[PDB]
Amino acid sequence: TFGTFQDAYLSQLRDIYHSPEFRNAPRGQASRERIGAGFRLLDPVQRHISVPARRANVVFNFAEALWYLSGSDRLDFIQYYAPGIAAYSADGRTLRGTAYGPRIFRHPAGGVNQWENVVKTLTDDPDSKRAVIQIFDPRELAVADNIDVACTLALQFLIRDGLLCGIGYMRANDAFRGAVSDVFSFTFLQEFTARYLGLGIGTYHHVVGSVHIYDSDARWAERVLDAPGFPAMPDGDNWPHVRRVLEWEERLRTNAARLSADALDALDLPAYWKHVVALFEAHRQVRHEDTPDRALLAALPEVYRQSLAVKWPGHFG
Amino acid sequence: TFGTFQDAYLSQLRDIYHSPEFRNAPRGQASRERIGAGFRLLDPVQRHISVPARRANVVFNFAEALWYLSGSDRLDFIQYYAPGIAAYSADGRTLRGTAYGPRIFRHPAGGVNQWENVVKTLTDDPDSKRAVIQIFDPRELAVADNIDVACTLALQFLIRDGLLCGIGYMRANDAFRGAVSDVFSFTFLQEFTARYLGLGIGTYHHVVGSVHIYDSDARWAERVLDARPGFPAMPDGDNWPHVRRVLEWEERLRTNAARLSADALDALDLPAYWKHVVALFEAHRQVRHEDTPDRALLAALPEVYRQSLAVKWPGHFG
Ligand SMILES: Nc1ccn([C@H]2C[C@H](O)[C@@H](COP(=O)(O)O)O2)c(=O)n1
Ligand SMILES: Nc1ccn([C@H]2C[C@H](O)[C@@H](COP(=O)(O)O)O2)c(=O)n1
Repeated sequence: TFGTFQDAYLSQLRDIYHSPEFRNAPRGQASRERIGAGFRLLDPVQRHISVPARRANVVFNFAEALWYLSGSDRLDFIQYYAPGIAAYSADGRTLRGTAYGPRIFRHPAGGVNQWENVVKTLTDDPDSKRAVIQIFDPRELAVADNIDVACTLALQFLIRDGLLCGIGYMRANDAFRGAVSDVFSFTFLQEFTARYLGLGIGTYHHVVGSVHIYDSDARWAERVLDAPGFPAMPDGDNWPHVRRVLEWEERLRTNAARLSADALDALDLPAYWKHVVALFEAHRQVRHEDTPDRALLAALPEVYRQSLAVKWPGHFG
Repeated sequence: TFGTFQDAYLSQLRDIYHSPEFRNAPRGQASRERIGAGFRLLDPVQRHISVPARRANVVFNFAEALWYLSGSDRLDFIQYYAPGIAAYSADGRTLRGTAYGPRIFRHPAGGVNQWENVVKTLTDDPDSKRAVIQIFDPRELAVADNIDVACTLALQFLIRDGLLCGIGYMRANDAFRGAVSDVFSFTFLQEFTARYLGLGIGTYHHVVGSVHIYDSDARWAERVLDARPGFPAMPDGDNWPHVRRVLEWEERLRTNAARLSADALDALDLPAYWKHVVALFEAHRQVRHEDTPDRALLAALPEVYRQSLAVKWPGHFG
């Protein structure tokens, strides 16, 4: 049990690095590995890694979480924030097991919007043990040479003593890279759903079949091992805000618009979501080679400024 | 970490009974509960509960595991061994979330035989992290007033250092009743799959979202807490031919379309391990169809099974 994700993350990284249960090479990928490993977080809103050597990218973090909320499988959205993700796209335009959005809101087993059913299940029966969003699908194993099979099995939500608890079940998790964004996204969905339900935040449990560090990540992982609060999302239904943020996300990503510090403050959005749009504008400055905006940076929560300053030190450091 | 399931079971039962995190009533069923709980078994073949006060039913245990291997959703098969299971059948003929058989071998998502795909996945890539049997289905929460929603999410198998390890992921588990037969069946499937693959047995990991004791079981649960012969190993190799023959006898004995004396059972053309399983079904047929109990049958069984039968049906085998 850990207070914040960062303590859990580093503890697990050290466990696998120094006392791996196995060294093997699934699909030819040499790894250190522990089996059946997990942790409990007391404060899931504190979901970020702030160790500078890790260079956690808070823009990618929100982009991935919002890509899920959009229900999209499209590669162009997410590859803008992480170009290497295209290696898991077989068709050059969509992702499969990596795209949790359609698994959540239109799962290929029946076209089901599972988030809606979870919300209704917990409204009719607050004590329910059934409020599960399934991610994995039985047909992913049916064809050989699938380059992108979902590694998350399911996400569960439970209301306990007025608080929404979350549990993520995964068959496998890259403990150095994937875990950072997976825990971010799952606790983001937990918090988003809690706000929608009008509840506080309970614990988050992460449970993983194979948790591993790729040998190709060892040097960076060693660097990380040798080495301010995350803001709370506003109460209530955040779907209207998410829709407006996604409109700005696409306009900024394609460089079809840009937002000054004053334009960002004038957005018709809660402050929390204004900061997310500001992160997309900062990212647009990087990607499309526009002037880094000192005023934008100064108005962000300190957690976000630090992430930006360490990730792109030439722009925001 | 525990050596055998019985140690894990009693430890967990004590945890939930004396130190529950929550007390609540999902779907109106008052319960003691802990969230996010599990254990590891170093020797999953030792999968049985022998505490006499528990009255663990080894006939049901094998029946449920073999019901799964048969791929069946039929209620008549399984309610014969556990009459109360009929409470979860909406149509009086089939089970839904309780019937893991069809989930394993012809899952509602595409009719996929996932056991074959897992075996093929692990044959092409022994180190695979993808060898998962999905149980739960997204449409189950869309059924209004669904009385039988799968509580197992998935089962995973991994070949690690020549041993087949298994992991059961559940969203919820009844720690008094369901855990006994779920861990039995899952470790049974693990061993069965390990024999087929020519591997030894590794650890079994059980991970559960809501682990709970229903208030209506509290009295029985403390009797168990207030209170060995070893479980036999399944034979090496592909056990599907034996399973097919055992399922033929299971159906004839359950419908009283056949019966076998102790000497007839000993002479069956089956490995000893499976002959004992057929003998358990013949003994159960003697109970449920009111035939003469065969004490000679009882004497030839492994002691673990003898104890189970003697405690469960003392008038017949006690
Ligand atoms: N959201 C994601 C997507 C992928 N992975 C990592 C863990 C998997 O082990 C690996 C995919 O390889 P495989 O399918 O062989 O497990 O990617 C992860 O940790 N989180
Ligand atoms: N193979 C099974 C089937 C059912 N259950 C128990 C756990 C569930 O919590 C409960 C079903 O109720 P619910 O759907 O509300 O969780 O039955 C179990 O432990 N193992």
